[PDB]
Amino acid sequence: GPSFPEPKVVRSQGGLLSLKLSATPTPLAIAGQRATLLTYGGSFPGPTLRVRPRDTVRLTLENRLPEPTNLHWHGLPISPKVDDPFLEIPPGESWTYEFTVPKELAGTFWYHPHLHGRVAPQLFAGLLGALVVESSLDAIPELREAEEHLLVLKDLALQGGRPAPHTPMDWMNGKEGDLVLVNGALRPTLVAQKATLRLRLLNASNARYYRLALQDHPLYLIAADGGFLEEPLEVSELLLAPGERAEVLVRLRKEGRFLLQALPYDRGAMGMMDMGGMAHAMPQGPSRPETLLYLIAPKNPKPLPLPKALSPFPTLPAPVVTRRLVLTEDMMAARFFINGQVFDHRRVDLKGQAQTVEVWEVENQGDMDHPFHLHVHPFQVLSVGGRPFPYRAWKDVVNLKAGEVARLLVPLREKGRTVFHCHIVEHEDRGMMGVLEVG
Amino acid sequence: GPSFPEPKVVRSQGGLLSLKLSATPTPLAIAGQRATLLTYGGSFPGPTLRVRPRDTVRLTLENRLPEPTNLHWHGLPISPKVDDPFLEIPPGESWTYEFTVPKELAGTFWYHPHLHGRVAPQLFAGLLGALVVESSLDAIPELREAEEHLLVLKDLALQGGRPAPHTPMDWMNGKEGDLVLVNGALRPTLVAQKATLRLRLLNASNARYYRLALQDHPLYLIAADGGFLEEPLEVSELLLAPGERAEVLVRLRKEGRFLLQALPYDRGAMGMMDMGGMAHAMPQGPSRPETLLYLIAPKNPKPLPLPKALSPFPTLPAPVVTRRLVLTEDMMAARFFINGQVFDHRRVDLKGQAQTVEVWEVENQGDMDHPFHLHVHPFQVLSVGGRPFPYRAWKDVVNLKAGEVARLLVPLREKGRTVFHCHIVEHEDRGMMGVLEVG
Ligand SMILES: [Cu+2]
Ligand SMILES: [Cu+2]
Ligand SMILES: [Cu+2]
Ligand SMILES: [Cu+2]
Ligand SMILES: [Cu+2]
Ligand SMILES: [Cu+2]
Ligand code: NA
Ligand code: NA
Repeated sequence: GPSFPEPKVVRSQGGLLSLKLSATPTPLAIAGQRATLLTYGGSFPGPTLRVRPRDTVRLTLENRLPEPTNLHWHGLPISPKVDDPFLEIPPGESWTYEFTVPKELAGTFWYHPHLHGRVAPQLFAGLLGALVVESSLDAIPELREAEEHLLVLKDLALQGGRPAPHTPMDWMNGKEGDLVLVNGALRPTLVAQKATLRLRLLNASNARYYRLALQDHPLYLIAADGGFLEEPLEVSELLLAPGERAEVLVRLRKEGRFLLQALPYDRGAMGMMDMGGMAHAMPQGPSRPETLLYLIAPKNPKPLPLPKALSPFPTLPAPVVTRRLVLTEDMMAARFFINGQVFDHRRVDLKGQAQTVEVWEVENQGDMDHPFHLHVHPFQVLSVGGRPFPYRAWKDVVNLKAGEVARLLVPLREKGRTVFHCHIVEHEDRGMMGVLEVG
Repeated sequence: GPSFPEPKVVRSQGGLLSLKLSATPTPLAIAGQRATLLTYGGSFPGPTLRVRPRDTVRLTLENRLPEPTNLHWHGLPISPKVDDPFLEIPPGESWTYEFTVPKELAGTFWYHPHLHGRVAPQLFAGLLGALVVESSLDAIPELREAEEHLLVLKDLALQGGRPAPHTPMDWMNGKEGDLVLVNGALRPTLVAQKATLRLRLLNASNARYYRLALQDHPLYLIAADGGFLEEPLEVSELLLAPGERAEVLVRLRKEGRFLLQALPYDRGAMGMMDMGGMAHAMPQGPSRPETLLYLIAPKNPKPLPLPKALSPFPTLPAPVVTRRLVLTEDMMAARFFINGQVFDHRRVDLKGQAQTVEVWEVENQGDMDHPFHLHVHPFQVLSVGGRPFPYRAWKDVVNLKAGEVARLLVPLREKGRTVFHCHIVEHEDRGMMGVLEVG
């Protein structure tokens, strides 16, 4: 096929995307080896759903797993009665998700399981796929003429032809795998045909971070998790935490082969050592560098000019409340807390008013990085670690290094009960999740 | 008492040192705490025996321990029928060691248990003491006028008022303790009354190395394990491996306080870590620096001149055989080998001829330092690691770093069966010992 593997795309037809997926154990060829993964739609990653604003999505999920499951429409500002984090689909049963794509929306989103206590093994085993909301902005020449690709970054570890099981240390750190894949392929080659590439990036890993850098090139950030920036932002590298998305333009500068790498990054994962007294926890330190793909530039590349503007960011009403949410850890117990409590699905932690704006101050008092995710209500990151954010865009995951405070501007949209949690999904499964009720 | 603690001295009287020692569990005050140690003569260290050449030593060892024991007269070139490594003294029984001190002998020696499989816990618990052979060379003015002190370097760890037990890792590495003591005292102060000090140094530790350095001063080496050098040798530091002895002159250069330190040294001890895959062995790295004692110099110190000569080293006959003895390790089993075999007291490994000279090439093919010790027959170290030795003196322990070959000139003296072994005594207990028969 193409030298660059990408998930099959399913497009809405006449304003309707109607599709039956099955979550199923699936024999696959993966990275040169045969393995049985848990997949949506028979593939790893699952199919990319491509829709436009105001489309109707009608997705029937058939559960062919031996355990219950559900879907989280990660990043979509839809009703928590559709994107229902408490729903359980029993083995053999089906459930239809039906919603309308919001009118003021664009970007790369994704879908994956969200059944508390079972997310990490199900996501690690292969249950994920992308959703793209196309925009009228995609027609401006500087983007229309770019070569577009989706990059699903997800790692894996195999044992006996199946996803490796979680160890106790995996529940503490979040599980990372040795197979560092792009769209399920090991170090694919992207042979560019145009000098400007538009790359949609998705970190669908349980816990691995991707400190992205393209050899000899900057990246031009044009979209964050849930929407466009106001104008492109030049960066030398781009850290993508679990659950985050971005879209970048790449302007190929000369002929040649350029590595896209995940550079060394220390997220605070911990090991154990015994040096006499002991045993006690010790930092794992930075990740080893990984090559994600090989990028081959065309002959005599002449990249397009960058767009001068993208989409203006909405002016938000003045906020009506400030919240403080402190993250802490008990690493040796693999227990994780928000304001000193673990998740309880019966307990409402925050009560807010629809169509008001809130300021959320999320403080990481742990030693690990924690990527904080809020369902249903995209937010504007004002600052992290006391540094102002260099752009305005909708996000739904924000990474906090040890000790850092993020200040978020959170407009409350749809009414109902939803959740916020760490998107190191092992930590969510082990308690680092709370309940927000909007009325 | 004196600001500088030293073991009580027992001197020969009229050419006879006749003494009854008991090896006994003993309540002591040690480093500010009460503890029960295993001691000779009720003290830790045991009493220093001080003799002259041709003295008769008659030492009755009474075993009041709950397990068998014996004595090794470490470094003395006497008969292996007296210095008997295979003898067992049962609990409650006594044995008299009787020997004549050789005529051509001088230096610092020591005594400790040597019952195979039980040495490490008995030595660690406190069973050791020094023996000094006085020399007519001690009357030359440059030594007679020096202030003489014995420094027994031995570390300890206490648990519940008793020596800490050996762990599996202790059997692999050799046990080191957190209490780093001199003559059983924690960081004593030596208030010098003379500007020249003569320090007898003994490493009586199971496994700890002492990379000795005196702040702002060199050391003048005048004797190795088993005798004087030919002339003093200036050194900036002096590594003392387990079982080694040295004598140094210190020439105090000005008033003040000077630390005698055990500087960081990496002997190849190993720990265990678990960082995801794992678990696997990892180097412990260098030891942490320790202060051994505080040295206070007198006012306006005017040190004596160094002696120009000490004792000429004997011219040895040409050697008649070359031996090769390869040291290897199985760290995870805590098994240690010489030429691929573990100790067997029934098996003779080398057979040599009395009054001939042999060349022994001892090769460390392990990753840890191993201090190689030969009973009964002191040797001349020719080279280690391919570097010629910078002095001629009798030694009976030679340290080998990983990969190093030591070339030794070994005159065979007394007839009989004796042993050679690593003086990390845990390694001896775990097999790194062989049998030499001299006829
Ligand atoms: Cu998600
Ligand atoms: Cu969630
Ligand atoms: Cu977390
Ligand atoms: Cu010894
Ligand atoms: Cu021995
Ligand atoms: Cu050894
Ligand atoms: Na299927
Ligand atoms: Na006693």
